[PDB]
Amino acid sequence: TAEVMSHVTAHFGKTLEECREESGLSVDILDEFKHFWSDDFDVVHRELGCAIICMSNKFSLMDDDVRMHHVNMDEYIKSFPNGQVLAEKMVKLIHNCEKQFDTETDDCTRVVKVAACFKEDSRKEGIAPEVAMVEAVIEKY
Ligand SMILES: [Mg+2]
Ligand SMILES: [Mg+2]
Ligand SMILES: [Mg+2]
Repeated sequence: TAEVMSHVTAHFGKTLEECREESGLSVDILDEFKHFWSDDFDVVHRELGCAIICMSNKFSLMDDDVRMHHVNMDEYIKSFPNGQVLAEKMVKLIHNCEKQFDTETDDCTRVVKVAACFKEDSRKEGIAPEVAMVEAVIEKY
């Protein structure tokens, strides 16, 4: 659901600043991770793919194939209030997106394409949070 997605995003997004330098992710491309969810933000830069790899590896959310670690993701989403309602759905969505971009050779590009797909499908499924909702939870934890 949208509130669980907001907590996941608020928390995961804390690692964006430490990942900017090594990814090339200028604040002019993405200032706050919460904006990932705005209708007015296109999820397309290779640099954001590179940032997402960086951020994910902080929390061991990707495996050695630079794909989602399913068990670690499920455990992560379960760590938030009401997380069990999103965990299986979110892993499914991410994995179903991964399979669409398995032929992309560039890991950074592959992950940003997976990310745009996940945002799309999340909007479609009605679990995509508003930027306001992510912001409302930024203080936690
Ligand atoms: Mg770099
Ligand atoms: Mg470029
Ligand atoms: Mg690792």
